[PDB]
Amino acid sequence: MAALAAAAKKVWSARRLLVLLFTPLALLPVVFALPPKEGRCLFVILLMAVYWCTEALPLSVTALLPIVLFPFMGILPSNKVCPQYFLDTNFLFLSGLIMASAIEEWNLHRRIALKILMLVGVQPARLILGMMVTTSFLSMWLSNTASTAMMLPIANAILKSLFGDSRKEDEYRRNIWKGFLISIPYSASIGGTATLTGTAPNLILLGQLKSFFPQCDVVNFGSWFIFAFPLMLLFLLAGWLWISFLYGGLNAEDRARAVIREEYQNLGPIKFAEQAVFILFCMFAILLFTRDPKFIPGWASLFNPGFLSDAVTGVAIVTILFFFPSQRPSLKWWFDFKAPNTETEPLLTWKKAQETVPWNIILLLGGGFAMAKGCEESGLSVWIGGQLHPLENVPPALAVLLITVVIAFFTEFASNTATIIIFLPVLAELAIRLRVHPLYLMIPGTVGCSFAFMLPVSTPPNSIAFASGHLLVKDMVRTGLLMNLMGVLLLSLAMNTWAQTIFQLGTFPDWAD
Amino acid sequence: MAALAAAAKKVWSARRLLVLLFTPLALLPVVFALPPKEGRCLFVILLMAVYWCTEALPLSVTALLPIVLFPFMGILPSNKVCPQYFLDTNFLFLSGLIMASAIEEWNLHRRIALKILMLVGVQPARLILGMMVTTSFLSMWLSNTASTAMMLPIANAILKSLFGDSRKEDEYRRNIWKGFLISIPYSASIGGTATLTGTAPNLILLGQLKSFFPQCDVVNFGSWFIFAFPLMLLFLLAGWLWISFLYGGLNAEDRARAVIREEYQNLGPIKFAEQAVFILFCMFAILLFTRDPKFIPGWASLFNPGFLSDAVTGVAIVTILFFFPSQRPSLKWWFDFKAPNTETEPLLTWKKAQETVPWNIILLLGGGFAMAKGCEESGLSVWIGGQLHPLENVPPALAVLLITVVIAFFTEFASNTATIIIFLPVLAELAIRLRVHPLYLMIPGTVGCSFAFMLPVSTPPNSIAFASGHLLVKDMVRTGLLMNLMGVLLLSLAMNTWAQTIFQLGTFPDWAD
Ligand SMILES: CC(C)CCC[C@@H](C)[C@H]1CC[C@H]2[C@@H]3CC=C4C[C@@H](O)CC[C@]4(C)[C@H]3CC[C@]12C
Ligand SMILES: CC(C)CCC[C@@H](C)[C@H]1CC[C@H]2[C@@H]3CC=C4C[C@@H](O)CC[C@]4(C)[C@H]3CC[C@]12C
Ligand SMILES: CC(C)CCC[C@@H](C)[C@H]1CC[C@H]2[C@@H]3CC=C4C[C@@H](O)CC[C@]4(C)[C@H]3CC[C@]12C
Ligand SMILES: CC(C)CCC[C@@H](C)[C@H]1CC[C@H]2[C@@H]3CC=C4C[C@@H](O)CC[C@]4(C)[C@H]3CC[C@]12C
Ligand SMILES: CC(C)CCC[C@@H](C)[C@H]1CC[C@H]2[C@@H]3CC=C4C[C@@H](O)CC[C@]4(C)[C@H]3CC[C@]12C
Ligand SMILES: CC(C)CCC[C@@H](C)[C@H]1CC[C@H]2[C@@H]3CC=C4C[C@@H](O)CC[C@]4(C)[C@H]3CC[C@]12C
Ligand SMILES: CC(C)CCC[C@@H](C)[C@H]1CC[C@H]2[C@@H]3CC=C4C[C@@H](O)CC[C@]4(C)[C@H]3CC[C@]12C
Ligand SMILES: CC(C)CCC[C@@H](C)[C@H]1CC[C@H]2[C@@H]3CC=C4C[C@@H](O)CC[C@]4(C)[C@H]3CC[C@]12C
Ligand SMILES: COc1ncc(C)cc1CC[C@@](O)(CC(=O)O)C(=O)O
Ligand SMILES: COc1ncc(C)cc1CC[C@@](O)(CC(=O)O)C(=O)O
Ligand SMILES: CCCCCCCCCCCCCC
Ligand SMILES: CCCCCCCCCCCCCC
Ligand SMILES: CCCCCCCCCCCCCC
Ligand SMILES: CCCCCCCCCCCCCC
Ligand SMILES: CCCCCCCCCCCCCC
Ligand SMILES: CCCCCCCCCCCCCC
Ligand code: NA
Ligand code: NA
Ligand code: NA
Ligand code: NA
Repeated sequence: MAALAAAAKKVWSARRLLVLLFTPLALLPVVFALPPKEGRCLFVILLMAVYWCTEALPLSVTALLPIVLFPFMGILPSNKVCPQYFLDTNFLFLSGLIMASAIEEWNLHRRIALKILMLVGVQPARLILGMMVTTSFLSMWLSNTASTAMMLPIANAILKSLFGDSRKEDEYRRNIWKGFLISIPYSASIGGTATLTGTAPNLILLGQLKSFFPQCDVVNFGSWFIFAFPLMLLFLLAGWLWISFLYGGLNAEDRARAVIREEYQNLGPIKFAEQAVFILFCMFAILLFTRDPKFIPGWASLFNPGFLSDAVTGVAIVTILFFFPSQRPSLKWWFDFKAPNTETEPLLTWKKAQETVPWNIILLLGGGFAMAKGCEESGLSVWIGGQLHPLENVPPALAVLLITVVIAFFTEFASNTATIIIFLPVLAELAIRLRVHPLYLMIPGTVGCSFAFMLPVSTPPNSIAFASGHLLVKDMVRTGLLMNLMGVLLLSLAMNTWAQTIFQLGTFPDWAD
Repeated sequence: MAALAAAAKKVWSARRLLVLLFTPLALLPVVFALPPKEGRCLFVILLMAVYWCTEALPLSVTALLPIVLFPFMGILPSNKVCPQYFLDTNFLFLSGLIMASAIEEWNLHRRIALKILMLVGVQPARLILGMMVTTSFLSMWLSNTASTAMMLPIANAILKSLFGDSRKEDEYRRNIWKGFLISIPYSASIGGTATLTGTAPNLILLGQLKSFFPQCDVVNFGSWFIFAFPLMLLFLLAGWLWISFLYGGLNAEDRARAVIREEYQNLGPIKFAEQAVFILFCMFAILLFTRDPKFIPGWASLFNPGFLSDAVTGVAIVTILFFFPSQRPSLKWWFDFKAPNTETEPLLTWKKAQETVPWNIILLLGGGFAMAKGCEESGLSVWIGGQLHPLENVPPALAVLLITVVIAFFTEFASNTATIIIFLPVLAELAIRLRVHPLYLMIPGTVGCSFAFMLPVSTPPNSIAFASGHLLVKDMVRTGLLMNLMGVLLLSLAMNTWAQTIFQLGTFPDWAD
């Protein structure tokens, strides 16, 4: 009886090599079943999907697979596959990462977090709401992983201060702990969807759009923000109500206020570098939003059409971080010849940025873009559209609901970026077959692939929360059920009510025909 | 009298900000002097050159300037500038960097170095030759900086063992120390030119060729190796003779042998991971060399023409490093159910590669490629060719000699990569004006921009050597004079004797007309 368990453990130990060696053999019939070019492209895409989902290779390493496979299989030459890895969307990602690094270097995110935590309050519903609001707003510009990892110790300190009888009080304290520790990663995931740079799948959408529909240009930072921010707020409010009902029961207050205030003063007085970084961040956000919001003439209209983009603005703004002084300039230093002439330290050195930028995510986005280009060039998109014949009669709203449900449940087991990379071409082809706007299907998939709430493996913030030890898998699963359902319903509402006006989804575009 | 010195020191303290703020003002007349598009492109190129030479910004940050300037000035839209930063040449660079990281992680470079040091000998001429040979051969695949930083402590240990009377012996020991410490960075710089991935300027040449002459494809890993390896050997021999004459006088031996042998056994027994990395490196080099050597039909002829490249081969080979086990596989482990089921550690994790890959150099190469594309698209190349009217009567060999001398002396003050990036378009236009093969001028510039021997600021290996404290600036300068002259002469010999056969430089190519 134990022999089966021993064999299962032995197989599980070598699962990565086994998957890596047996996936090409399993996917080999795809090459023969389909026409040669389309079959080879589908083989490459399925191999990448399996490797991404099983972690047989590092995600960035798997993202490098098109570079080898497309030229070897004749799908796409190297001089075409390689430049796809640094499309301008990926520079927008890099600029967002650099500014997140600059914000985290000067500890500005913690200052903002503690200030918001003071203003929200200490009462348990109000404190849960403040935690969620802070994490969601910080996740617009920082990674969900970083936001969760920074907010969790503050929650631990506040909870220790609050609880520093018998069955009833023990149950109440356990539930409060679980609610606090589950509200942070959920809010981080929700807030990552509000901005294009908030999470990688949002930029996967833009990069794959540049290949499937090159003439589509209505999605940018401003339009995505005006679409997703109200949806993010509604989803955050629904999640807060659900968590408070589930866990929060919808001198301790003095101790919590004291500990929050003590940490905030342990930050120290506001520095010139912090103010400069904050002003640069405000300029970053404002210029990204006001470049071309699609319903106010932006400042991009003053330049050559079709030349400027979000990447140019982001790179230009983050370039200032590498030469702006971190100390207060003073003209008195020029006159005072007796002052020391030490060289000024910039706001961000390139060494710190390089050691803090996640180049693996950049390579993953590039692999997604190159895979989309290979799918478009090989004619595999046409084959997928032909194979989606039976689904052409589904109503567009029902189709949105079904694809959102499928993607939101698929992302519970795999990476959000990998999920959206795999699912986006199918969504585009289905939208083409349904005679509806491609964005009407592509945006819900991009938003719903971030609906990872059930398992620690779903998203890294869930893993960080689970590492605390106060959360069980069953608690996270039972919260994530309703979280996914509410997210899907709110996404359908958003796509059918105000995304239509923002992205002009009412009419089938000419470039989609 | 001291007021002038104080003012000079004050200006020097803020030199970076001063240069950054006053360079656009100084270069402003260029925009008005030239036609608008060409003038703006020249302004951008000159600004980047000044920023690179003065270190007003980090080199990678300066390399991001085209992203902002070309779309804002109408030279090139963002969707065209950005993909230039990940041309396939840059993937070949990345694969070379990953394999250098894998080699250094498993300490294989030190093992090879100590083995070569045993075989060469201990006598001072032989020991200098062994040091130079080891550093030059390791610099084909590792960075010159890494090769110098790894070889310098071994030289220090050997020299301490050797010298562990009065004026004569003290002078002899000082000269021997200086010769040893100056032979390492010179050999690293010389050996970096033998392979395309050995140094960044070699790949700058390929990337800028892809923009100036898209139909040129005769330069690759194999052809560059068969051209530069004999030239590297001749230059290394000349440098060894020169250093031995200048410094080397062209029980201590027992102590040096003992210390070398002791370090080699301190490496430990040969590991399975080291053998796997070495075999993968041999496959890397062989497959890069044999893909298309231009005088044997390579294995690329078995596939679709115009699809495979050096990048595909490099990425495919370095992908194996991320899943190949670092421990010995054994089928006995499958049968032995009582053995532990710990997960195997691959040869290289992505974390180690990411923290060891110099992404700044990747961004610098990309900035060079994008600047070349902007120069080609804006028509600035045609304007430069028109301005090179007076030099059309210079004999081609004399032109090669002059450009090599100019570049080899310019690189003594600035970065090699920046020097070649700035000088390559001028070389291409001059070759077009002289009715000679573009490579006949472009290759000597690429080789000579690595001829940085006079100053610690010239190349980072020189800085590492100067940090030892046994080398004076005058010694390095007086060695670098003759080093530069011999390098220029040998480069002219190579370009006029056997580069003609390798690259078919005898006839003016059709794609250059
Ligand atoms: C790798 C895992 C997770 C997914 C499953 C992969 C393998 C088993 C799947 C993927 C696509 C499949 C093929 C899809 C279509 C056909 C055509 C028809 O003749 C039926 C069998 C055949 C040939 C299938 C055989 C099994 C197949 C090759
Ligand atoms: C630079 C930011 C951070 C602070 C300064 C104020 C902001 C709001 C200013 C600075 C430049 C301004 C833009 C300048 C030019 C135009 C073009 C015009 O046809 C419509 C308004 C528009 C698009 C302006 C909108 C407001 C704007 C973006
Ligand atoms: C715009 C032109 C005309 C003038 C530019 C002046 C710049 C270069 C000057 C003005 C004020 C200066 C700063 C004043 C004080 C200090 C502190 C000291 O540790 C040196 C660096 C630092 C931080 C100086 C850096 C250079 C500085 C920013
Ligand atoms: C989250 C809560 C508040 C609401 C979620 C319910 C979703 C499924 C509801 C809310 C609004 C609804 C839409 C409102 C109006 C229309 C237009 C009609 O011609 C077709 C159905 C369609 C497109 C509805 C589809 C279903 C829909 C999106
Ligand atoms: C930045 C430093 C290191 C390099 C020198 C930059 C400035 C001073 C140089 C670069 C190119 C130069 C211009 C090149 C050509 C002309 C045309 C003619 O009317 C003579 C002056 C004028 C207009 C020059 C003025 C000075 C100039 C603008
Ligand atoms: C793989 C390497 C490291 C070790 C194995 C031996 C090497 C030398 C072998 C493996 C594959 C071989 C190539 C396979 C096919 C061809 C095409 C033929 O028209 C000319 C020879 C050529 C180009 C071979 C050259 C030698 C070669 C490169
Ligand atoms: C090719 C197919 C048929 C079989 C593949 C078998 C592979 C997955 C097996 C064969 C031998 C195995 C290795 C044997 C011994 C050890 C040591 C132990 O700490 C587990 C990992 C490790 C390093 C194993 C990893 C998995 C392994 C490499
Ligand atoms: C380094 C030492 C050994 C030699 C260096 C001297 C250089 C300058 C010499 C050596 C070989 C020479 C070349 C040999 C042959 C020719 C062909 C002739 O039609 C024009 C001159 C030309 C192209 C010579 C130019 C100068 C040259 C390159
Ligand atoms: C450890 O960090 C990551 N590792 C791998 C990947 C693919 C992505 C991340 C960052 C997480 C996320 O992208 C959200 C998500 O994709 O799940 C974010 O915005 O923080
Ligand atoms: C500290 O390392 C570097 N920093 C900056 C730059 C631009 C390049 C390097 C690497 C050095 C070199 O590229 C030789 C050279 O370009 O001088 C090599 O091959 O080691
Ligand atoms: C000509 C045959 C085409 C179908 C088989 C292709 C197999 C490619 C395997 C690539 C594996 C990459 C990860 C190890
Ligand atoms: C019909 C032309 C292409 C034939 C070969 C297709 C499969 C190539 C597989 C290469 C795998 C390389 C792994 C490193
Ligand atoms: C009283 C307000 C003091 C503000 C000090 C910090 C100012 C930072 C300015 C940064 C500007 C960046 C764009 C040029
Ligand atoms: C329309 C005017 C064109 C000429 C002037 C352009 C100035 C651009 C300055 C860019 C500076 C970038 C580094 C701070
Ligand atoms: C003729 C059309 C372009 C006019 C403006 C050219 C100069 C633009 C300079 C932008 C500098 C941005 C620095 C961040
Ligand atoms: C006696 C020789 C033992 C050799 C052990 C190491 C073998 C490494 C093989 C690596 C192969 C990589 C390509 C599949
Ligand atoms: Na985020
Ligand atoms: Na997920
Ligand atoms: Na090197
Ligand atoms: Na140099």
